[PDB]
Amino acid sequence: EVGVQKCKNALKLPVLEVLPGGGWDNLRNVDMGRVMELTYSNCRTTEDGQYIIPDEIFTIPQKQSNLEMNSEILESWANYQSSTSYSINTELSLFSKVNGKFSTEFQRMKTLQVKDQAITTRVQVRNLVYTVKINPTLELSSGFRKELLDISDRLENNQTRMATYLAELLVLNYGTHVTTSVDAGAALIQEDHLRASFLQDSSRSAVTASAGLAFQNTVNFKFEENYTSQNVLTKSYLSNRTNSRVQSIGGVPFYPGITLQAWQQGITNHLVAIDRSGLPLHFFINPNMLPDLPGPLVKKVSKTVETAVKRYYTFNTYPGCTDLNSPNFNFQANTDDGSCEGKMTNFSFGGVYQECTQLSGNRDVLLCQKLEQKNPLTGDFSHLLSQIHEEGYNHLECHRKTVCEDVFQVAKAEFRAFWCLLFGGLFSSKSINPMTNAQSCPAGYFPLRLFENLKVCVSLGSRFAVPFGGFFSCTVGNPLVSLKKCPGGFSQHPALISDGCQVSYCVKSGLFTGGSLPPARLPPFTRPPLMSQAATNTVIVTNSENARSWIKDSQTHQWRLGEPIELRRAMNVIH
Amino acid sequence: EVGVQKCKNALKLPVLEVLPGGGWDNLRNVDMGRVMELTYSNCRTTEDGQYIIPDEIFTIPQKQSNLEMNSEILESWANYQSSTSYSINTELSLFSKVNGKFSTEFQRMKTLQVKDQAITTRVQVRNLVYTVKINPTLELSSGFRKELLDISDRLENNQTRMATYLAELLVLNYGTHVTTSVDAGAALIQEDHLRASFLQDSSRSAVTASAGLAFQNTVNFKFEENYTSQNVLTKSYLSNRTNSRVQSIGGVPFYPGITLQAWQQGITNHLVAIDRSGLPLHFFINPNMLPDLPGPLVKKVSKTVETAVKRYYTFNTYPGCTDLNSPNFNFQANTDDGSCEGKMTNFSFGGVYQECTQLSGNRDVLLCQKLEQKNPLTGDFSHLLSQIHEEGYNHLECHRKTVCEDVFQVAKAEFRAFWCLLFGGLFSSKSINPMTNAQSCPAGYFPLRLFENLKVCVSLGSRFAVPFGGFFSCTVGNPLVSLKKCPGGFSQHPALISDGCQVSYCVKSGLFTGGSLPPARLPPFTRPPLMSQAATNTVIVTNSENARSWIKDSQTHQWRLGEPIELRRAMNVIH
Amino acid sequence: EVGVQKCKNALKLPVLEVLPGGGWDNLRNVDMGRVMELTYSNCRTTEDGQYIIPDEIFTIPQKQSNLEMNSEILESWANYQSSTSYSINTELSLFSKVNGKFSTEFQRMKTLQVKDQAITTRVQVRNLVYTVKINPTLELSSGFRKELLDISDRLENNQTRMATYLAELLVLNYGTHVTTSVDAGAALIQEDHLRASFLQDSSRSAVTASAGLAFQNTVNFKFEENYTSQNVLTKSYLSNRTNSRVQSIGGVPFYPGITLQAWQQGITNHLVAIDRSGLPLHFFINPNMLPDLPGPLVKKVSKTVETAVKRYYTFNTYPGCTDLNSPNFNFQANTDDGSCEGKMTNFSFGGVYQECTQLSGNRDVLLCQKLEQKNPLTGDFSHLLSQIHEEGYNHLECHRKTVCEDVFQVAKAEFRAFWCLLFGGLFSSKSINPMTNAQSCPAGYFPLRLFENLKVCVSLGSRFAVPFGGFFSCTVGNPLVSLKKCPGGFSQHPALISDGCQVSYCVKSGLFTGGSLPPARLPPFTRPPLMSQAATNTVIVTNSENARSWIKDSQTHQWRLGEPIELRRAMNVIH
Ligand SMILES: *[C@@H]1O[C@H](CO)[C@@H](O[C@@H]2O[C@H](CO)[C@@H](O)[C@H](O)[C@H]2NC(C)=O)[C@H](O)[C@H]1NC(C)=O
Ligand SMILES: *[C@@H]1O[C@H](CO)[C@@H](O[C@@H]2O[C@H](CO)[C@@H](O)[C@H](O)[C@H]2NC(C)=O)[C@H](O)[C@H]1NC(C)=O
Ligand SMILES: *[C@@H]1O[C@H](CO)[C@@H](O[C@@H]2O[C@H](CO)[C@@H](O)[C@H](O)[C@H]2NC(C)=O)[C@H](O)[C@H]1NC(C)=O
Ligand SMILES: *[C@@H]1O[C@H](CO)[C@@H](O)[C@H](O)[C@H]1NC(C)=O
Ligand SMILES: *[C@@H]1O[C@H](CO)[C@@H](O)[C@H](O)[C@H]1NC(C)=O
Ligand SMILES: *[C@@H]1O[C@H](CO)[C@@H](O)[C@H](O)[C@H]1NC(C)=O
Repeated sequence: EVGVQKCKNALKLPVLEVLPGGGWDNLRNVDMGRVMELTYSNCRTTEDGQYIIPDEIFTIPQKQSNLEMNSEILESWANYQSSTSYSINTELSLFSKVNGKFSTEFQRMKTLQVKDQAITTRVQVRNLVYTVKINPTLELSSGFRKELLDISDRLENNQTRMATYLAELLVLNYGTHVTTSVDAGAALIQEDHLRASFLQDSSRSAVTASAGLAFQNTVNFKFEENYTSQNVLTKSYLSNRTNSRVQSIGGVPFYPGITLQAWQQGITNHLVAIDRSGLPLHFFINPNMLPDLPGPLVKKVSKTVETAVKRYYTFNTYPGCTDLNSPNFNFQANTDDGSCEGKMTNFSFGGVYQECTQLSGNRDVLLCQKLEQKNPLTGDFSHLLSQIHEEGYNHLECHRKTVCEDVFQVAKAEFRAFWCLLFGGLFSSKSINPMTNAQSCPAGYFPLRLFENLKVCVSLGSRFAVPFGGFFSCTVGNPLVSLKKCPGGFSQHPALISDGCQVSYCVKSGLFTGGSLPPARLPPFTRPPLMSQAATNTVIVTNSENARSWIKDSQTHQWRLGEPIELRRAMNVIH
Repeated sequence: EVGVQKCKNALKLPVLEVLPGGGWDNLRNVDMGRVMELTYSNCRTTEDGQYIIPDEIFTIPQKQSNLEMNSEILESWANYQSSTSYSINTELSLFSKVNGKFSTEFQRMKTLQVKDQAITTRVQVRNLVYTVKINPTLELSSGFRKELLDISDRLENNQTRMATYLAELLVLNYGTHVTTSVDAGAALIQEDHLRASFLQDSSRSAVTASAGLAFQNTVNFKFEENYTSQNVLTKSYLSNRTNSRVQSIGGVPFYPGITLQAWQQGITNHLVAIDRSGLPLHFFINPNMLPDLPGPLVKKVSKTVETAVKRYYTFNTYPGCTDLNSPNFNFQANTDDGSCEGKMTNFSFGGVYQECTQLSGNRDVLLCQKLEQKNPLTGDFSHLLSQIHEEGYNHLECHRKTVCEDVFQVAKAEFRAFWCLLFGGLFSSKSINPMTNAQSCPAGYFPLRLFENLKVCVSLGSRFAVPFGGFFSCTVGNPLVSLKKCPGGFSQHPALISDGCQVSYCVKSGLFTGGSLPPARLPPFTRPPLMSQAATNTVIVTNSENARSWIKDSQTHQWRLGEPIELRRAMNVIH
Repeated sequence: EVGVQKCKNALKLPVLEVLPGGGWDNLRNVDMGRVMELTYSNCRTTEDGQYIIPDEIFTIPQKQSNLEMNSEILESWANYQSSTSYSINTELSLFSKVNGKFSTEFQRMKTLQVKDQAITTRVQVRNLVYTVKINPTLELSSGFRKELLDISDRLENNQTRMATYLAELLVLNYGTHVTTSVDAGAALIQEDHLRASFLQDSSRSAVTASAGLAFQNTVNFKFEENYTSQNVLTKSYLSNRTNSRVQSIGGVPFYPGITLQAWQQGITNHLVAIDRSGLPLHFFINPNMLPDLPGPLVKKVSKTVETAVKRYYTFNTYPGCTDLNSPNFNFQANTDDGSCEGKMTNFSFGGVYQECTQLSGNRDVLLCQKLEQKNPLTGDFSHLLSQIHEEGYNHLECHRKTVCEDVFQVAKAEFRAFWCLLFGGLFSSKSINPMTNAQSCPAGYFPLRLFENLKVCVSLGSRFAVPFGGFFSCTVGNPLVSLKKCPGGFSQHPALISDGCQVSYCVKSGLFTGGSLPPARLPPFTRPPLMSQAATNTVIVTNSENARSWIKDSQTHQWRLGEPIELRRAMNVIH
């Protein structure tokens, strides 16, 4: 009797199930949580009277049905076209070559093209019924507004490591984009994979017309073979096809033999999104959407969320060779590198060493064990990055009467990795060693620990040997090519992202390259901080350019614009 | 019981779903938000008693059904005819060659004509049921009126950078035009693509009559082949066709085998817009639509919105070669240039350099790093534009008792780009480098940063080398052709629109040209300003020519016409 | 009238049976108990109005139907793809090669590939109807919250052995993961096993197209043979197939002859989970989910549960040879080792001996019997690990009047195992001796007890002799290869996990290898402790870095933030 069911009891007609305002992960092409609030307290319908819609949603009747007679030809996976989220992937961004490269649809097409040198053809029927958009005047959802205020509280109390962590949880829960418009409808798609040698034989206009005719035979005729696309060209066509599937998106489920008439009757009340557009997530963090906060404080929240989205694109970028016919083809690479024609020069190094340094003298945990490692061939330790490894421990003291008390300290320790035998190559915790596919070293190799969770397999051992190309990081390059990329003929691979620092290495294995595609490193990219910083309660927020000031009322009820008498009355206890 | 549902419960008949008064993007041909207010508080219907309409909408019964026997022939994509928004694209404007050039329908026709040298034919059935118009006496919507008052407030407080930003958000949300009349109906269209060599063979009257006959075979007969357009001419016709599709726009969804009788029965209650006319968005910003504002103040708001629409057309204009048979054909060019017959002269330059200058001496951010770059071949830095790069930072001081306070400053910095090796060529953030299609430099090339987010790949490296043609901007041309265009044989490409300043460059690659079509740079074209200006509260608005004056009542309730006693009583505290 | 049935009586429509928020065992791929709370006190439905859902669950309408024409080919069991829990097995973890390796589906595929050198093909129809996710703002279930507070109470009272035991009961009841999203739908799968020699014969595209055609003959046609996939290729295909099954997952039960039309009608109200994603179990133990506990205390609970999950993966990891064509293939090994090419060197040892040491002088139990064993060939006892064997006993004293009293002591005893004849080899309690498959020694062999429940069969006896490779443990390696792995040509086998210490041994039998697959060692891996430690009641919890403190109110009602007056008032009785 309140909200959705009040409309449904009064009107007796369904609710439109394709709605914008939700979050969107633009790498995986999945829907990620509700950013905007959608309330039903006006009983609004679409103007044809078919669907209940939210009060702040307007629809545009398209009623458009497209029917193709020819299949398209998609030449390569690098220029990927989604067919269900095409508008939001190809937006103007500095990340356009990574969008949609971790979706289930893309992983299947990249596998099938590389595995048996195939090109993909697509023919489809497409029904666009409504375009569904948000109004510009629109409020945030309560769950999304609450998680933005928590990032604001951690930035006031100078808890930057905690605020960066909560921003990466926001990207995990709400994605990178917010959909502002969705195309509601249904589609029926056939996707074939043909040998690339069959293409280059005048050719293309006769192939694609037969693929579109075979598609209409598959839908209209039953599984008993009564087709009409059987001629001389099809006997070669059926033998060069390496894979074939039919998918329905919306409507009734497809089976071979449903007519195109009957599939188009079941589209009603089964609409899904077949296209969508949107804006980045930090666009909707501005003083208009968050009115009960100071001005420059929400631009600091929006800058934190924007940095978290940009890390999510950078940690999932794989530069490398992309040209399939060339040697040193990198199958895990989603971005080209220019290293297709690469001359390889072998060069070795002695070993890799570490040292450990404790800022706090600890008699409890003894962090120096299993953190420092010396060279096997030099004997002692003889820079990549510079970071601090903290750990919390517990004291527990009593006094007999028995009551007790426990204090929690933070044991700090600091390590330094360095480079300047037999390989290998390496494996971290979260990765495996593709020399063994086993998170272990081969026979005759002992692991060298170079980080907190990374092992390097180093020693008859020449049967497993792979070359080497250097290390680099997000701040330090390598001189082997102060530049980030590998030398030519080498492929780069991530190894133990630590505190938001991507450190990589270069090899010439060929077995680190092949295998399954990497499944999309998700935030958070840092362990939760140990809360090593005290809450510094800010009371006055101001900026010098506007001479505007914000003072919140005790005890932390609401922010409020200031008055120059109330400023210096509060600046006396502040300064 | 209030508004729409009060009419529907009383009358028991649907609402007309094709309504004017909404916003319209004339580049992409999409509907963009509601500009006019449409209320239903009279229960008005169309005069045939079929549809509920708004109170300020009048309809004209057309009841017109057009049935073509011959296909048209559309000769080229430059003279594009939309078939669903033809009247509003071809209006009298200074932008007529860019209208509709980013719509989904145009992108498909330009691709299919260029890819296999095709000409497009179109045959259609078209039902115009109503012409639906707005009355001249009409009010603005509440959401659109609210966003115009926010532009008025930023212009009163001398916040010009914020008012320009809010005007570009108005174009993003509400488009460039407002539809004043829409043609409600349904259409059934077949679009073929034939080889251009098949056209020039007496010919045209026999081709188009067979295409119109094949269209009526496709609709009337089932997918089982029982057609009557099978003769000697069709066997050549079926072999020169490169693509074919059938689309329905409104009505029931099309399938091959629905009769033309049956398709025309399902048009009722499924009407869509098949044509529309309209006026520019700034036409509706005038003292009659906004009565509760001063006179010259709304002409300042209308001039701001008009400038924002004109930037949206200018940033999406691509001059270049258009003649398909000529060399140096620019596939990304939507506007002709006159550089079809172009003689190429090679000429090099040494390098490109920058200097940085801080207006504020900052001991916190140190903007000089990663902003200045020197020449690799000269050693030191030895003009395109002149703009200021600002950045906000945060101080945080405490006093132990612990309360705190944080001030936000604006760190200003100013850079200068300059021109007067091996290429290349370049890539910005939001663009990629089409030498690699990868947002990266080729092998042997290191990036030269020339802007805040732009890289220029400059060094065996002659295998990737492309020529060079110069730089120019919206204020500074180049002498290589003080003129804006490229020299002959070169194509221009945008690179890092910065603060509303289009700066471009010229190349002779051939790989920067090809690829997918650019997807329509959308507003805002500037980052949000850092609010570096104080609110100057204007109280009296007047003009010298009329001697009329407007004084708003404290505290900022409403504007009001003035009296000469109340002027000098308020001019005493003003001057 | 309260909860679930209140919704069902009002709405008269079923409840969605595929819900996230439950626990998940990622080794066995089974559902393990309810972690999150799901309440129905809003009568929420899916937006198509088909299913009642919980109030903190949102669904995404997918309505997606995939229909494959070609079977896949899965090359080996090491790269296992689950087809029903594929997303949660292949997550980014340091355990990725053990996930799903104890599920019923994997045990069948690994058996059928090894037994008759087979490769597996899979073809499937797959209907994804909804994606069902949890909101980020979500509370824990009452049963799961109660078992986390019990781990908190044992850590306050310094009862670490009891808290480690209750953490392993949490993994047994609630699994290792929590599902955050489930794909609701139905699938119809055919899985064949073909001879691997039939694969390598152009070949793969004709095999998989016939397997997909035979699948559609099996579903559509009745058991009376009327198939259409009968040609020259199938007569070889039917003879190289070693096993074949059809499974339905969701929907109506499959029988040969149900049409694909009829199977897709019965999917409604019979949805199951066909994919799922999730996060580790210790991710949901944080101060936001448990608000009524101190800060650093729940990070100690989360570290205890994380250690228990990591033991569950480590005790079920079997390194060894994996290459099927090589000798010394280890059938029980689920993780590769690099010991495929291994040269075997025979070397013997004299014997194994033990000594016992009692820390408490006991005149009641006499633990020295059946705990110490000497060498048969040396005569006396002449280190693996160092652990204490405790035992509780009972006194019972009376005084005639007759009332009584019984005290429970803890008899401590400590044993030491050592190494430095004829085999063998050994058997523990929970294992058997695969030389006899009988938990007994062969003829001519007497058992040598090396642990509390382990026997070693050591002596005409050369007919049962197997070689030897050494012992090692989780802290002590062996020098025969201070390294953990076996020497080459040897396989490792677990033997009597004792107090969380995996101690293993190496053999070259070939009969310890073969047999059935090991059925997934489940927690707890330790007997319950004898409660040998007094409750040390902590009252004040604090940490030095934040200077925050928590004081619970007498008598142990609730925790509460502290005040500096109440600290030293409570630190007086504490110190
Ligand atoms: C893959 O396609 C090629 C064509 O590019 C096929 O080769 C032709 O097959 C037809 C079939 O009878 C022959 O008549 C031609 O002589 C073949 N050669 C050429 C150059 O056209 C090839 O057969 C296809 N692959 C398979 C496995 O059939
Ligand atoms: C494309 O169109 C041309 C005509 O412009 C076709 O060429 C003719 O095809 C017919 C078909 O039998 C022949 O009888 C003529 O002799 C051809 N030449 C001329 C000059 O008319 C051409 O065949 C078409 N393309 C394809 C692939 O069929
Ligand atoms: C297993 O597969 C092999 C093919 O790899 C079969 O061998 C062929 O069988 C056909 C059947 O008539 C013969 O015509 C061929 O001459 C055989 N050899 C080759 C090299 O193709 C084998 O028969 C299959 N196993 C069984 C038991 O039938
Ligand atoms: C804020 O945190 C930073 C973190 O390093 C620290 O350096 C700084 O001193 C802190 N400032 C205050 C006022 O607490
Ligand atoms: C806590 O338990 C450990 C277990 O060995 C013991 O060593 C320690 O003395 C105990 N501390 C207190 C305060 O009871
Ligand atoms: C308990 O029973 C045992 C049984 O043999 C006996 O030896 C012992 O004396 C009894 N103790 C008491 C206190 O009754």
